[PDB]
Amino acid sequence: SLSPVLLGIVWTFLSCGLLLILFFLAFTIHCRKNRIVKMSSPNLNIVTLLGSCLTYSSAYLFGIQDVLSMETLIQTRLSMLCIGTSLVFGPILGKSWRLYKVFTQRVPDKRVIIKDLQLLGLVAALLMADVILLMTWVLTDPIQCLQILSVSMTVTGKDVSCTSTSTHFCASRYSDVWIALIWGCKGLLLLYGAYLAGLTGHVSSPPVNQSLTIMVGVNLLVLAAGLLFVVTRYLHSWPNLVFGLTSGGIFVCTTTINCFIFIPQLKQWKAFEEENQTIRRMAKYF
Amino acid sequence: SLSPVLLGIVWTFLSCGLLLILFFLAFTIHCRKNRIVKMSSPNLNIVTLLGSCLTYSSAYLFGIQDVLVGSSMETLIQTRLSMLCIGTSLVFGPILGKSWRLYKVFTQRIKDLQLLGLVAALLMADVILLMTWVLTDPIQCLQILSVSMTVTGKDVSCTSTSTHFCASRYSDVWIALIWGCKGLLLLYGAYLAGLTGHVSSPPVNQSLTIMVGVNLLVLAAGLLFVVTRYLHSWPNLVFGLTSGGIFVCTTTINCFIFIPQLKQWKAFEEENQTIRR
Amino acid sequence: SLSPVLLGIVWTFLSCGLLLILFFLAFTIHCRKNRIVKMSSPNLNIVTLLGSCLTYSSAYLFGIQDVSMETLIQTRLSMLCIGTSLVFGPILGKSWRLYKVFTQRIKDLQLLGLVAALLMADVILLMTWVLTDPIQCLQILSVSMTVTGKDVSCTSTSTHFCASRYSDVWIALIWGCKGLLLLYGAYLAGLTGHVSSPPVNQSLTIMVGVNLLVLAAGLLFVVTRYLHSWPNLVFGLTSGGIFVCTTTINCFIFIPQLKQWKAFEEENQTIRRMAKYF
Amino acid sequence: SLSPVLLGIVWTFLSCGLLLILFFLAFTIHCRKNRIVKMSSPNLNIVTLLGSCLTYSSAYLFGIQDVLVSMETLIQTRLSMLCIGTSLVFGPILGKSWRLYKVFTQRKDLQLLGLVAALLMADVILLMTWVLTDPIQCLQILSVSMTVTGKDVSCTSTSTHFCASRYSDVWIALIWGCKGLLLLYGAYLAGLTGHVSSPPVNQSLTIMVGVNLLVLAAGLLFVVTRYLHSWPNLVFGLTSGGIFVCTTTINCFIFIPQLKQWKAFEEENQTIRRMAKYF
Ligand SMILES: CCCCCC/C=C/CCCCCCCC(=O)OC[C@H](COP(=O)([O-])OCC[N+](C)(C)C)OC(=O)CCCCCCCCCCCCCCCCC
Ligand SMILES: CCCCCC/C=C/CCCCCCCC(=O)OC[C@H](COP(=O)([O-])OCC[N+](C)(C)C)OC(=O)CCCCCCCCCCCCCCCCC
Ligand SMILES: CCCCCC/C=C/CCCCCCCC(=O)OC[C@H](COP(=O)([O-])OCC[N+](C)(C)C)OC(=O)CCCCCCCCCCCCCCCCC
Ligand SMILES: CCCCCC/C=C/CCCCCCCC(=O)OC[C@H](COP(=O)([O-])OCC[N+](C)(C)C)OC(=O)CCCCCCCCCCCCCCCCC
Repeated sequence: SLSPVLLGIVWTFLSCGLLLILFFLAFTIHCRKNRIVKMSSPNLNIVTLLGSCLTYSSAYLFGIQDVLSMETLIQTRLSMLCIGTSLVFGPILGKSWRLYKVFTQRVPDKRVIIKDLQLLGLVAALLMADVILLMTWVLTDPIQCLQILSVSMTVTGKDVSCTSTSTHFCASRYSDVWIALIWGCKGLLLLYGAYLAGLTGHVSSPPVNQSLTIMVGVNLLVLAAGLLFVVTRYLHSWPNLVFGLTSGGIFVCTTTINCFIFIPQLKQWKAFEEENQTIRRMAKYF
Repeated sequence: SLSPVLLGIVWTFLSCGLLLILFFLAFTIHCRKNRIVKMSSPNLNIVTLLGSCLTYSSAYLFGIQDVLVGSSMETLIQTRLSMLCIGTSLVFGPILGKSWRLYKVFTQRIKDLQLLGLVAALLMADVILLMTWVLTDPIQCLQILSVSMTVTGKDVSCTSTSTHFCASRYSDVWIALIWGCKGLLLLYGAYLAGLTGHVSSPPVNQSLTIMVGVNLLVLAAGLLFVVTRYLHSWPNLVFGLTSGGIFVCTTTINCFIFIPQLKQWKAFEEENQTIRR
Repeated sequence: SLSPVLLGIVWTFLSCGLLLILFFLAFTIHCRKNRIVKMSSPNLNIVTLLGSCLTYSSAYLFGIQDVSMETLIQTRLSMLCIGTSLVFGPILGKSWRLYKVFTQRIKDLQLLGLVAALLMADVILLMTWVLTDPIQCLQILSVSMTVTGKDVSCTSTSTHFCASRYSDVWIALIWGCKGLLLLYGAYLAGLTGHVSSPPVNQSLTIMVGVNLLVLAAGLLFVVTRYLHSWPNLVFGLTSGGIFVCTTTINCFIFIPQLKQWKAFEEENQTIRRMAKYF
Repeated sequence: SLSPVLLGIVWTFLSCGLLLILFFLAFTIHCRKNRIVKMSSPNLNIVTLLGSCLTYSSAYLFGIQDVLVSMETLIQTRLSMLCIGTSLVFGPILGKSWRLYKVFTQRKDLQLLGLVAALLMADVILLMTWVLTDPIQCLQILSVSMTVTGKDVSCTSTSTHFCASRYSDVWIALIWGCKGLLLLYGAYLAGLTGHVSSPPVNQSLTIMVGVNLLVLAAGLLFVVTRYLHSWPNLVFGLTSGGIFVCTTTINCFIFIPQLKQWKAFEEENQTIRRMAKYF
């Protein structure tokens, strides 16, 4: 079905990205008490990294074809993408909202319980929205792999033509409804994320400020989703191209998001440790 | 197939919206030199007014069936969709330009010419996409009658459907292109609205207008995409929903732009009258 | 020459102020690790409370009259200068750190080093004041014949005062350096204006403190210079000005922390009550 | 009395500064409708320049000595001119900063003129109270003082003639105090508008430089006037130099960016005009 060379290349790239995510997770857990890591949100960074792992896993699953049960495979690979995107992007919006609310306090500080509940609601409520949409899609209009043989007798204003096509595709009866819903909810939450990124545009440094990561992420996500919807819909007779493009889009988006989140943490951690070592040796020498 | 009552109600609502648009245009052209109107960029508002009237015109065009005088339904669909696209571009360009100017003035301080040039570039992108859509494949209407046997691996069903629709061969690709470029524009507009957050008063600060407009645009566009895709056997429902969405979005955006200007103008003039006496 | 009643009232007020300062010190030492206290730089608040203690001690020292007197006056004036520098340094450091983290991002050691340089400026000025010319007390008796060009008047005055030969130069120096510091502090308070909550944003406290500081310094300079034949008035006004300024600044620093802490632990207690109920 | 060379040099420098103020006034009035000038506050800049003129005029008066043998009113008017000139220089800048802060924090020249009118009325009532209650008197006193320490005794013979007020330090502390409170609020305003716009519109740097230079100059000149009355040339030169430096620095910081951004605008206009002529 799919060429072994493309499968090997995609598997290698996905495994390398997964190893990078594991290294970031190890850095976050081990250096959790460090000032550079602590001034970030390591507990939210964990959720982002689990979402990244889910996205890479779904990218792996996209390569299985003509093996399985196929309806459940498509349903679970797509649900994994949706939940992974929610888990990747919710924490970043929560961090931006926290940074915005910290630096715009007033006399009516409200209550810390309400602030914590709103922070939890900018993540868990989004995840629950995706969960209920996926449950409604699965229970109401599940993906069905059906084969149609059909003869079509179309006619234009003056020309008559006849076609006879047989195809084997897996999709829902009302697939565009669920597409418009999930695309729509993600787009509204990402518009609010862009608003939050703008509101906190120059409020702190890239390790704490998350405006650039949000903007790059939303733009890349819109581009990748727009491309992949179209190529999956129309270039269904190009299995290698569709698989490679889907894996590449998922890989690029996840890797760019995580690199933008974590590379500055590593840079400032190295700088802080170098400063500490310099002062330690200067004190020891004297 | 369109009920006269729905047509009458929709026409009256769109006419009232157009009269509101013309009132705002007269207000912003007559009272150009006033401080309240002048500080809100009266020249850039003309483009928004023209885009709004173009969108209302497209909403009118959505309500006629068959042919005008022996004409082509293809041309009607193409022209109303392109009118809607150009109108939304012209509505949302000036607001983003005003927000960008406010941001740049706030941060290490832009004439109207540069903003109009950026809006013109946006319009050129939309025009290029519309032109390549029209030339690469038109929206030709086809009569599709066919018989298909469905084999799910457990049951066999035969159906005979005679369907007529006006669409492109690859219509989802053009949908993806137009929606995607508009969505990138809206993402940058939301970023700009956040950047100019609580930077001035609402007459000068066009930040709530952007956030209301982008959300209304996304919601209406998704709803109407789905409804047109699937509920094509409900011409009255499709027409009413499309006209209602266009009217609601355009009127909300224009009111959010112009009600602060009008009330601040009234307050300023009343204060001047009190001072003079 | 000072009434016992005024002495007792002033000492009771200063002792209550010291008790309040010690209560704030206990609160900020015990509740070091709390979020509300930790986000308000508990290490830089110790320096402010120490400076407040020095200022209250100098206010106490202002009330003893007879017994050398030069060492007493120099001691209390230098204590006041050191205490006010220690009070106002940490607030400026906190505002500077808030500005730096807000504007494209500072350890406590760097801020304490800046405060140490600020203190060293005052130490240098006080040392050169004490060594160049001390505050020796002289009994001056003289006969003066005034000729204004239209009338002739004669007066004989026997006056005693403790001052330096060039006292206004040292005044203008100390006042000038403190005023430059206060102007930069007001600039910092403006920069970090409506940037965070009161316990973190030390902006109203800076403005109130500098305004009260200028007012009290001007009033007490004039009163000491001219109303020297009113010992009770001078003592009461000096002690009251010191007490009012110090107490106002420290209350503005610490009362927001106390109420936010009370709200925080009230919320925690409600959470624990809900957990126990289920 | 005073050396002719120092008098000539000080008069030359003050005249050059006054001509610079006149040039700035001509530029402000002539190009009052220009966009760069209009987005500034030319009506308030006129008040600043008039205050600068008063401050430059008082420096000339500080050089008149041993001529009006009349000397009390000369000192009173030269000092009142300084106080009013400082008020008129610094009030408009604070008003511009406050207007900029209020425009960009929302939920007009007449109002700012009223505010600076109140600011000047404060100085007017202080100066009137000083003149009416405790005016300057030029008095000559001869006296002998028997200074005795704890163990040492000495006698001195002093005969001096100085023009000063009886409670001079009271009025000093008052005027210094009110000015210092206004300068503290001005520094607060400069902080509030720290990075709100460009230097032509933003006035934070000019405010901070002005308040620092003003405090430093006033502190120096108080001490040298008090303790170096036997150095007439030194005190005259230092007072004139401080006044000149403060006024010139403040006015340059206000107006040089306007000239820069006006010349750049005119150059752009000329370039586009030439391009239009080409096509
Ligand atoms: C941070 C990293 C994560 C981001 C990765 C972005 C990559 C997305 C690629 C997956 C999307 C293309 C696949 C479409 C569905 C498909 O395979 O067809 C089966 C079918 C549709 O098939 P079909 O319609 O494409 O082909 C049949 C054509 N026919 C003519 C018959 C209709 O899927 C569905 O029925 C819809 C299920 C929706 C579930 C959610 C999809 C996954 C969500 C992941 C993106 C969400 C986040 C981004 C949103 C956008 C930004 C606001
Ligand atoms: C501020 C006011 C502006 C907001 C108004 C929002 C209202 C939109 C309603 C019109 C859109 C639905 C109609 C879709 C096309 C149609 O009718 O079918 C003909 C066809 C599609 O037909 P079809 O697919 O819908 O039905 C046939 C089904 N079949 C199975 C055969 C495929 O149109 C096209 O081919 C695509 C043309 C693209 C041109 C652009 C459309 C106008 C753009 C206006 C919105 C852009 C701005 C907002 C975007 C959202 C934010 C990112
Ligand atoms: C936060 C709490 C701190 C604020 C408390 C404010 C209270 C200040 C009261 C003390 C100042 C008045 C006493 C003056 C000296 C005196 O007593 O006479 C002895 C003498 C002067 O005597 P005399 O000149 O006043 O009387 C003699 C008159 N005769 C005619 C002879 C000249 O002292 C000196 O010689 C100068 C000593 C300078 C040392 C520094 C003084 C203490 C500084 C404390 C304030 C600094 C911070 C604020 C600065 C202002 C804002 C920028
Ligand atoms: C922006 C441009 C303006 C800035 C120019 C700054 C320069 C100031 C120099 C003038 C001040 C020194 C002269 C003092 C008075 C004098 O000459 O002696 C006669 C006398 C004092 O004499 P004497 O005490 O110096 O000498 C006699 C000594 N004896 C022992 C006898 C007392 O003046 C007075 O009586 C007081 C009158 C007060 C009127 C106001 C003075 C002018 C105000 C100008 C500055 C205001 C703005 C800055 C304020 C500070 C910042 C917050």
